[PDB]
Amino acid sequence: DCYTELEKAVIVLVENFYKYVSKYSLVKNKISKSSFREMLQKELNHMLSDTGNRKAADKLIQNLDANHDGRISFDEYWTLIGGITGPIAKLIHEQEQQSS
Amino acid sequence: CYTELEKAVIVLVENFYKYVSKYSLVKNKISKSSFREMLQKELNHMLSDTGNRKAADKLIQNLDANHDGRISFDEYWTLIGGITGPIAKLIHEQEQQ
Repeated sequence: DCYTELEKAVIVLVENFYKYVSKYSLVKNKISKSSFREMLQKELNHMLSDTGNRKAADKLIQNLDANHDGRISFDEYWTLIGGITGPIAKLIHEQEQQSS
Repeated sequence: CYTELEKAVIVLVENFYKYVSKYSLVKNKISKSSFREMLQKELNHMLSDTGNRKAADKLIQNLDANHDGRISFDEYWTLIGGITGPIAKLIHEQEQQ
């Protein structure tokens, strides 16, 4: 009984990123491309059923900024979760209205 | 049901539309004052510190000049992440202890 529901959800977003960093990674604030694709596939595969959906995801992965190291920071993973989740948000909230 | 990561994306979406006022003629949008009411009511354990708050305050001052003065879903997602990015590690090591 303290934390708020939004605050619980930021926490899940934040625990969910760090679950994808491999144990004994010398970069332990960053996840790999292939570990990301693996999260999308496993953690979002309801929200990513459509095939327009699924596809527009991987271009964001593939469109990404080339870097010194090629891994994904937390700020980027957040920005990517948000390109997925943003064109659908109005549909996500519509669907919530449907039932309770 | 949905994975715990899905049900938290959903909770970021119901939370932003909870702060669209009832009968507003714009939605896809909250005003900046309702976003601060959100920060003060929904995020008050994570924004306890005056230091965070003045960082979050200034994110809201650097949003782009609006044809509306209001916040899209896109802007709000990028402000919740501007609040969450710098303390992310801290959230992670907290849940660990």
